[PDB]
Formats: sequence, C-alpha cells, structure tokens
Amino acid sequence: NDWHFNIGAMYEIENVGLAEPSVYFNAANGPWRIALAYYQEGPVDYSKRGTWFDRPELEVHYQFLENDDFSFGLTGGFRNYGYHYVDEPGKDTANMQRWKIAPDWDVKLTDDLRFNGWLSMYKFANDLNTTGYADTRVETETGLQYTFNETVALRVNYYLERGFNMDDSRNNGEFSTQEIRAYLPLTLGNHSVTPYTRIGLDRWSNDFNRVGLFYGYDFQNGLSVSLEYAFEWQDDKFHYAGVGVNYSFHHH
Ligand SMILES: CCCCCCCCOCCOCCOCCOCCO
Ligand SMILES: CCCCCCCCOCCOCCOCCOCCO
Repeated sequence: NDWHFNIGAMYEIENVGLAEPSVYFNAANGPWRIALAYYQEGPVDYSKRGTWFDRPELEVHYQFLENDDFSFGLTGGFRNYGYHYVDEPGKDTANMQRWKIAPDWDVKLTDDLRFNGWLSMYKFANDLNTTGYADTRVETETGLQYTFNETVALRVNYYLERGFNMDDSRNNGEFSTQEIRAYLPLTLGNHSVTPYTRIGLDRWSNDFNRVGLFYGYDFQNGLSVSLEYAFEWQDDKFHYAGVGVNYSFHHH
C-alpha cells in the first residue's frame, strides 16, 4: 500500500502572553496512521522568564471502515507534559502523562446531511498534585454536517469536556464545559476559509464565546500553509493567532 508522509510546523500566540512553537511528522499506510509531535508553551517574554512546559506526543490511528455510508476509526495516544516551574514553591519540574483512546465516526443520513464526531477518553498520571489535573477526562464534539455543494458545507456540533477523579478523595482539576460549535468550511480552489463560532452553554471549574477564522492555502505541490485568528470573551478578553506550514508527499 502507499506510504503517505507529512511534516509540518506551527507557531501560535495566545495573549490576554504565550508563545507556542510545535512540529510534527506523520506516516500512513492503508488503515494505519502514526503521528509524532512536539509542542512547547511558555511566556512570550521568556528571555524575564517563567513557568513553561513541553509536550512530546505519539498517536496511532486505525480506520476500521471507510465507506460513503459509514466510516469509523480509533486513535490511541500518549503525551508527556514536562513542566518547568520558575519562582514557585516545591520542585521546579513535573512530568504528567496523558493516555488517550478516542473513536471517531462519520455516518450518512442523507445525500446532503451527515452525523459525525469523535469522543476521547483520557487518563492523566503522575505529579497530579503539583499539576492540579483531574486523573480522568472525557471530551466530545459530535454533530451534523449539511453540505450545500462542493464549495460550502455547514457544521453544527455539541461539545463537552469534563474532568473526573477516579481517586475518590481528590477533587482537584474537576470541571465541566459544554458548547455549541458552528463552522462554515469554504473550499475555493486552492484557498480554504473556515469562519467559526463557539457558543458557551455552561462551564464550571474549581457565558463564554469565541469567533474565529481559519485560512489555508494549498500550492498543490505538496506544500500548504495556514493562518488563523480567534477572539474569545466572557464579559475576559483573549486573542489567538497562529501560522503553520505542512508539506505532503507520498510513496509508490
Ligand atoms: C519521526 C519523526 C518525529 C517527528 C518529530 C516529532 C517530535 C517527536 O518527539 C520528540 C520527543 O521530544 C523530547 C522528549 O523526550 C522523549 C519523551 O517520550 C515521549 C513520547 O513521544
Ligand atoms: C461563524 C459561523 C458562521 C456559521 C453560521 C452558521 C450558523 C448556523 O446556526 C447556528 C445556530 O445555533 C446557535 C447556537 O446554540 C444556541 C445557544 O445556546 C442558548 C443559550 O445560551
């Protein structure tokens, strides 16, 4: 079968502040896909330093079935969160892993309408007292896709993320987030434009909205780039900007 490879890089900025460079490489053959990525997050002014962390990751995806009427796959993943704390009590480092098992599906309802989504089951282990994370988490984004034509499609999804603790007497990091996410994927030749919105339904930890715009360009020579902006707020204003480059090449 054909070996499909991808290599890429991204640089994101989240300021209310954070600089986040990352790279990745993935290979696919038949129903299998293996992805490796490295992500780092720290203050934009780390030069002045402060707490930061890196996030190596290995994911494997398997496609059980891929037909027009029904498609389903599964991804297994592992990540380590390497924290480096600055000017804070306790040890200055911590390592917490995240194990992920997540099915994804796409089911045809009509020639124009589809029901798709994914669901991730997570386990977090080690240094959770320092880290503050709940040891268990479930997340899901599932919904409907109405396709106008090859150029436009509408997607409206329900989103849920929640943290639980298997450890009966520990309530650290527990939370619940529910949202409605709408996207309007536009494909224009080599251009890709996807304006989207996140409508907060409710969230509690221990109304929030976001509007954004994704843009991607494909040079059709294996190279593609992307730019994206997002604005989130409560009453709490946050800004997000990101740029990326991907190079696609196959085998056989
Ligand atoms: C095969 C191509 C790899 C493409 C680069 C992706 C980056 C992969 O991870 C590098 C690991 O970064 C350093 C940390 O020490 C390793 C910890 O174990 C993490 C599991 O991947
Ligand atoms: C930038 C996105 C443009 C895409 C437009 C498609 C809009 C489609 O309809 C979305 C309708 O759903 C709205 C949100 O859910 C209701 C909110 O919850 C109620 C009270 O908080």
